[PDB]
Amino acid sequence: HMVPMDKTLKEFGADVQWDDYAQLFTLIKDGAYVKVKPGAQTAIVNGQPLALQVPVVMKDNKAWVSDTFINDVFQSGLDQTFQVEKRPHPLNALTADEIKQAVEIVKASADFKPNTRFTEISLLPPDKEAVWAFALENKPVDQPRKADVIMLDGKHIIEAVVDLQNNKLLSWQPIKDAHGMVLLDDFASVQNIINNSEEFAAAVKKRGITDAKKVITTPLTVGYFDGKDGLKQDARLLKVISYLDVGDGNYWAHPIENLVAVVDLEQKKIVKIEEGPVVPVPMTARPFDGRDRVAPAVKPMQIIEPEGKNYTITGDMIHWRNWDFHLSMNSRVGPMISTVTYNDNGTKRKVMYEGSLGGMIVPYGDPDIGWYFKAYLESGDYGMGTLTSPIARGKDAPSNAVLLNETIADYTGVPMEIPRAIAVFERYAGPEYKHQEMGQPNVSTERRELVVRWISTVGNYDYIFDWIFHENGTIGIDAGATGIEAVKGVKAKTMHDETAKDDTRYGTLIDHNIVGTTHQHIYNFRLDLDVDGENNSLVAMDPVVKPNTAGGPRTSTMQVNQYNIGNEQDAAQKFDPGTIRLLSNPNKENRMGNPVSYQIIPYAGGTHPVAKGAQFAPDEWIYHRLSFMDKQLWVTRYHPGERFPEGKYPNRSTHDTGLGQYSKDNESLDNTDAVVWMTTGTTHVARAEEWPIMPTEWVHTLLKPWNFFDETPTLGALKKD
Amino acid sequence: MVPMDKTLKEFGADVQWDDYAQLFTLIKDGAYVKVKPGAQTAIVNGQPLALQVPVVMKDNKAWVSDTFINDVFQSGLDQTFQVEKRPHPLNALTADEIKQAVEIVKASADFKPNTRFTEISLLPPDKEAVWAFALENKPVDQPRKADVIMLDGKHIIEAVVDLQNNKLLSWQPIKDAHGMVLLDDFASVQNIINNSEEFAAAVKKRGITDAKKVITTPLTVGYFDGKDGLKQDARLLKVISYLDVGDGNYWAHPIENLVAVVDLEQKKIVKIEEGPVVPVPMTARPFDGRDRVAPAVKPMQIIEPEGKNYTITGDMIHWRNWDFHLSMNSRVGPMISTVTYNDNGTKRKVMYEGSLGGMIVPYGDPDIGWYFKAYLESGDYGMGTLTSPIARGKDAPSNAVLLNETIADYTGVPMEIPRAIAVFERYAGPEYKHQEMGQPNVSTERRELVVRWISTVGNYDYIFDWIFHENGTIGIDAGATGIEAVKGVKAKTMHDETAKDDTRYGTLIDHNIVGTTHQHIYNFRLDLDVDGENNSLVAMDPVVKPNTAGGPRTSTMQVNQYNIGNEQDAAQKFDPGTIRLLSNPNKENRMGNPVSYQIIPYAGGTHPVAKGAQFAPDEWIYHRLSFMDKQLWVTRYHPGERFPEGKYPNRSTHDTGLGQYSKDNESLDNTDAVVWMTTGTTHVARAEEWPIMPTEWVHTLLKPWNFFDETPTLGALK
Ligand SMILES: [Ca+2]
Ligand SMILES: [Ca+2]
Ligand SMILES: [Ca+2]
Ligand SMILES: [Ca+2]
Ligand SMILES: [Cu+2]
Ligand SMILES: [Cu+2]
Repeated sequence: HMVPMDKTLKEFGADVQWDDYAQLFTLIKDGAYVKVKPGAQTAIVNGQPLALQVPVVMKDNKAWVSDTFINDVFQSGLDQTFQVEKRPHPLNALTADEIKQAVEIVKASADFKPNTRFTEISLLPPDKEAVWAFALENKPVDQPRKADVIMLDGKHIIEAVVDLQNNKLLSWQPIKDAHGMVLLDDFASVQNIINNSEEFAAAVKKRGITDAKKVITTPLTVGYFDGKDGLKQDARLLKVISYLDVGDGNYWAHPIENLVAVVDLEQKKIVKIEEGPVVPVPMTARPFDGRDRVAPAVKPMQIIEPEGKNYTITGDMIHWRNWDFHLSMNSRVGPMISTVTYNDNGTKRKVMYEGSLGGMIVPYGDPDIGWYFKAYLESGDYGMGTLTSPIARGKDAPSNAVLLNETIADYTGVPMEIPRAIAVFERYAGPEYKHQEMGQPNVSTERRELVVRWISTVGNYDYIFDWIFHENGTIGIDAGATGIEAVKGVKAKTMHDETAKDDTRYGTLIDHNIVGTTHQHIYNFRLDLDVDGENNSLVAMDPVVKPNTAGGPRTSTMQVNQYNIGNEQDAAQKFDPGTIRLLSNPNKENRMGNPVSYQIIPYAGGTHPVAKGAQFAPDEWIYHRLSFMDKQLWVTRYHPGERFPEGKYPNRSTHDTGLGQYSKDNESLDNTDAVVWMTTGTTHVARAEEWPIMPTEWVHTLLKPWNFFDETPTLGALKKD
Repeated sequence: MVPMDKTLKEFGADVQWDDYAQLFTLIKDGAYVKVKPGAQTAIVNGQPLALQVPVVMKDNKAWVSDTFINDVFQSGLDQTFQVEKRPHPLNALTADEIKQAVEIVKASADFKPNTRFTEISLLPPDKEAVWAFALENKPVDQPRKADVIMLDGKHIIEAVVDLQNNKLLSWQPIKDAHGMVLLDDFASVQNIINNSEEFAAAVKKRGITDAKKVITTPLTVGYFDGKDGLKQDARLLKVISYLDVGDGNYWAHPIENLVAVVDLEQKKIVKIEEGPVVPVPMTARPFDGRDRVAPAVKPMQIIEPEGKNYTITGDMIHWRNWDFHLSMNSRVGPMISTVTYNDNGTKRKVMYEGSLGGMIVPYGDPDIGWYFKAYLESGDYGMGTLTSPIARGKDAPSNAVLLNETIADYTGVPMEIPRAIAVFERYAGPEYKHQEMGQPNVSTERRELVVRWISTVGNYDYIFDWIFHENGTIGIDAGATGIEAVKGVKAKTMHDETAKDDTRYGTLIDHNIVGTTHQHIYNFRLDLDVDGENNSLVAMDPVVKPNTAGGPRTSTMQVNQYNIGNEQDAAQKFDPGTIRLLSNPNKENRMGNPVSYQIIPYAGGTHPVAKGAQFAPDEWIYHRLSFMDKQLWVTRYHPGERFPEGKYPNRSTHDTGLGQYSKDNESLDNTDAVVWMTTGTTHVARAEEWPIMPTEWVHTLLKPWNFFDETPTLGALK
């Protein structure tokens, strides 16, 4: 018995193309590029013949395949994109089994309690030195695989460490005063609490809402204001902003302004309701899904790699032209790029031990009741890894991409497989270099970049991160921002209405009765670069115009002030794109005697206005609790437990436990293991072109080899000597 | 019959044979053809075509009729190019018009025997008539005219000819102007050096044993108010030399501290400057792969099997909601004109004309062979003339369409540049996306149309991309690659004695070779007409203000908005944290906001950014080119103000570019404005850029700002 080709292949996730003239089917799926003619006894997979006992059968124009076609073809082995790992990499994320194992260990402990939730279950970082000897020398890690289990017992956080090898509990430590991040059940809880509240229902009714069941709530962190917001620091609270569901698939376009409920999650009740002036709910339908639009006509455009990919994925290790790296997922920060090396003519040179998103913040600038406290710690308070958005094949990533699946732990301790969690794709990026000497044959080569892309959606905002490995040693890190804007309901319909001026003091009027409140997206990346080795120093090279003292007609010259940045405190700074900042290896030089280095560029450009620091007066608390928002470059001594720019438990934090703390002691950065942190962001002043849905806006950052090599890096293998 | 491979390859089409399907896939620019041996039909961009003569398979080689190419590629099924029955008024001079304009000036009694042509281009009808032709099909009713700038010896003459009526309209000698460098000046300089005993002598002293291996490079010398000892009236060129060692890269063998000054009318060296003798770096440093072997790679193709989404009618390009005209100029290259955005059936004005305005590459070493180095690339060398033909699949992606363009050479003879510009659509990530939790995802792909042009000037190769986004945004990026201009030095490593002094003005990129620090400063002249001719420049500076509304916050995020009323105020530094708009005060979108375009001179770059001119305000190059120290400029529209550096920048003594255009500080309120964006790089070299430099890019953007009433790509409402 057989099945219908088209339906089965689409279900499977493969692209199916029929060519009536050639009587040929082209099937595409990740690294597999297949050709199959109806009735043929053979098929082609990445340029290679594959025998078929059961040929594709074309009936009354319907094609049918055998029930094993999918596996016989796609898992044949002719697609060599994915290979089996022999010796398990020490940085491999916890498997579904280990996740279950770690949860059983803790649930067997005498102190564990039944409603306990899990904010994070991740592999406990094996020691850096052993992981590199494994990557570079293949030495086995002789330490037991362990896992960090962060639990939320009601509102109390407990940190445990389980030994997975020996299956035992190593520690159980309650962490006083820390608040846990927001977990998925919190969302349903806030909704129900709102729905059962008689007073809220009454507040909504006096705002024109008739059917209280149509109210959509959203749970937001409240921050910390030393009590001026009149909130008890010890309670587990969330503020609640609501919208009216009108059926256009976008409740975000119908804000109920000036109504804020404060919910205490352990008490399961609304403990406070702030109300302001009544503003009619914008009711116009504003769908962004295309339901009310005409589908244009566009001709097909496909990027194809008919013989397979240039990279190979073994376990979680990716090898691609001279680069080698390990890629894993973390429920809080998303992807982690590790043990990154560059093969230089046979020798693998270290470039970066571990790289990932650090954290990010989205601070709003309106003082009203529904906005003064909005300053979202996306990853820290919401868990971006858990909120990963599955890639939509050919739209969110190019058609020649390979989509990876990743597994992490959900809040109850159960393994969760996120489909299409990360896209990996090679891409043409113009000429690598070119020289057309006049009268001579031209010289040009193409530039290839290997992109690792991951998307996370937090409520209304969708963030995209691309880790870009250029064949020449360069590494780019870009962040894209799209989604739906958080808007303010207002009475003005046009800038000509009486309240226009005041309605738009904190934002642009992007639709009738709707204002896109100004805010910023500030991202921070934690990059543990190891420039050709562990011991590095921070070097400054500032281009300057100095008076000429060499004679001849010129009055000035272009020279450079070169100096080392010796400690953490002076390494914490603003970045002038006119200058050069390097992470050099004072122990190793290139062929010309210069220290092998990487130039750090926290600001390479963007399509939205740039944030030059957080837009807050120095006396605001969000400005105090968090220091990472004001400097674009930070450099700290390596430490296994310093990974978040906003600190480990930022929800209602009262003091900086992040980059402000990691550099507070101002340690020496001279010839030592350094860790680089880049902060870049946008200042978002809205426009009508961004509603109902926002076009993707991007920010770029770069890491370039500076005298790390001796010559143009992609010139090619030397034919002589 | 004729061999298929041979004929197709001669034609420039790519041929792929698939043995499994017994199918040939042939591709050329917008044609994507499929044909099986023996089939009575073929497919061209998804449509069936009857063949007179089937493809025949001989001794495993395919043969086709001798009319195959014509029948298949020119059958009409490839709709990329359409006939232009009514020529746009900005269409460049054709080869017949160039020849004709040349005859008209040659027929005048003032034409002198060996006159050369620095530029012969179209003298366009007025702006208004051109927009009425584009928007209402109204015929311009003026004769086709051309500007013919002549160089008689060293004297510049500007004439104007009427092509229809075949008559000379004007002949005006231009006093004090120095002409641009012409091709023949290249061979005169080498020849003059070759015959100079004094020069051969200096070269001998420097180690060179065979003076026939010396490669000259002619450079403009600027102006130093006489401090360089050069006569202002003489047509001069300075000459830097290199030794050819057979590695195909003379640039890697500088003959440091040797400069000859050649007087092109006298045809002789009029001064020789000599400094410390530095042995010429000799090690072979080829960049063409003669000494290399590339690693094998799996193939990648970008195909559009049903053809392109864009159409090219004459020079008019149509794509999506965009419409624009593309023409070529010998001096600045490509010109994008009559750009409009079709908003739900109505064409709205965006830009009347946009192009590179001018660029400069000034150096920062004070020494004898470098102090005067400040090349006006397009102005002194002619970037359009120097266009570098696109290497298909490499300088541009495999799904591009390459265009040929024609201009006049220095002797007035038409010259056709093959693959002078590439046009190509590309995938650029998700246009927008929203994955609401628990609901079906929403994502659309972003498509951009790029217009790419490459110009090579001596050792440096410049790439320009004019990028039209489907959503109305327009990007302009500039890439720099090529070979660096290096200084010979004695140090081999930073451990040698002179290393410190040898690197004061540049990095030691190779043994005995320093990449002298310099800047790359580009300027784009963009006559934007935001929804109409009359616009105003409005600033919007995001600022932190005290909260006066109550609640716990001490501050708020607000905007300081105010008009920039005059040219002087419009000439300014650009803070990427602020917003600058070119608004149409007479038109507004649905919410009542003035329709505008946000101008961003600085959207990023891969090399350090030029904060301004790395020159003290009293340097001559600083005074001659005010455009280099301000990233944004806005002037009132004037047909003869087109170059940021001025019309005749060779040995200029004062600013005749943007400095002169804004001089009068006129009003920019509600009038025809022209925006100029200056963007650049400060280039401190590295070993990774030798012997050949990895392309570095700079990015600029023009974004619709309340020009529309909602997301421009949602589509028309059902
Ligand atoms: Ca520290
Ligand atoms: Ca490090
Ligand atoms: Ca204008
Ligand atoms: Ca003016
Ligand atoms: Cu935003
Ligand atoms: Cu340069």
